[PDB]
Amino acid sequence: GSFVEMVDNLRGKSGQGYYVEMTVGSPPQTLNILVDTGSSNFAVGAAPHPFLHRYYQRQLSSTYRDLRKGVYVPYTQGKWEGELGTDLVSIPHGPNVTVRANIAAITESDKFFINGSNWEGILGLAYAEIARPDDSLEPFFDSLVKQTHVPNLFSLQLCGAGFPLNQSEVLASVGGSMIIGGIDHSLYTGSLWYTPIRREWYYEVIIVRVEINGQDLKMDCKEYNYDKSIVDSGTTNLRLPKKVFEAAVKSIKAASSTEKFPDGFWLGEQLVCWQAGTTPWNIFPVISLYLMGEVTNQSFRITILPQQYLRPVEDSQDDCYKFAISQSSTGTVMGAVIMEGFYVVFDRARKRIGFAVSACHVHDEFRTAAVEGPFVTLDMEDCGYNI
Ligand SMILES: CNc1nc(N2C[C@H]3C(=O)N(C)C(=N)N[C@@]3(c3ccc(C#N)s3)C2)nc(C)c1F
Repeated sequence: GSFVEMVDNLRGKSGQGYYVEMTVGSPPQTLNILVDTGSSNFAVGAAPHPFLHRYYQRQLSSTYRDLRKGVYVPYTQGKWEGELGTDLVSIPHGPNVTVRANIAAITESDKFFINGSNWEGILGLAYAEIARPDDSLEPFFDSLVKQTHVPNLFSLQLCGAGFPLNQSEVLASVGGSMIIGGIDHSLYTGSLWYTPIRREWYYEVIIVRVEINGQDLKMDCKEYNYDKSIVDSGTTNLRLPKKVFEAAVKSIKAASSTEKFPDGFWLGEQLVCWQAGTTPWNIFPVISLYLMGEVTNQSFRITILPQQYLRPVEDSQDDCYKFAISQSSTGTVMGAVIMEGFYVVFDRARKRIGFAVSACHVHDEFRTAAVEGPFVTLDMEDCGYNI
């Protein structure tokens, strides 16, 4: 329905992450926390770091409980290490509940904290299977549902501004909404379409067709989900498996061939700039991903514009962007590129993910993002990868 207390509770941007205010401990210690649907731990800075102006002080919380266990989390781009404990946690612009949750108190880290991101921890919203050290460490959302009457669902509206936000503007701007326990109808237009959650670890889905300006990429659909396809608010880009990225970039270059861009642009390294207001959106194609539907032999599609996959960056008065589609060796990742176009419903109770056109997506007067269906699609289970 309507969850006015939670609408507009996020801040941030796709390159640095979207975060929500949380409190930990007694008396409450306020921290800004990255919303990550690609991990399952609640972890906060708990020791001084050059990029943190605040951190969780366990000795100041009367409700802190030490679990006497360490946790080491190396990942591809960085790492964090900490000490496990539990404490009382609340979300000020959230459900009006306080829960006892696991917290990893980060004591050491490498390339985890981002200079100027304004966040001090991470809220992993995925399932216990991928929690560290193991699946016995109950994730935050599981605790919240177990201890309260909050429904087992959350929804995210990540709002890209469509232009660069400076240090002061990004602190003052609304970055979106995280609706805990419900769906807010003001955040989307048109209908919500649902895709099954294939398996409960990451938010895994199955892509059954890909089009660039309506032209079928025509790959075996297993390639689109090799080795998985996930929905991840903690990734900036739309990331595609190597072979799919090579085919997609060839098609996007062919569609936009009236302008030549350097190799560095297509590699997501180099910015491209145009005179203020003259970005040639129309030369870039729309991209459609068809997802397995809830009904047998039915699919639906989500369509994004270049206003989603060209990420605004500061250079001058030019309008500059980086290409936000990149290669992956770990499957498709529908990152903040995809998510900024849509309101996304993580319906854990019904094992499904819903998509609807976001009320805050960036577009122009000629094209809009879309969520449409149904389409007849056969042998969709064959699109999922095994082993
Ligand atoms: C691999 N298993 C685990 N992986 C992770 N992460 C993988 C990181 C990543 O690479 N992406 C993309 C992501 N979605 N989440 C992470 C972020 C770190 C900083 C971010 C920012 N800004 S996002 C955390 N955490 C735990 C606790 C695991 F167990």
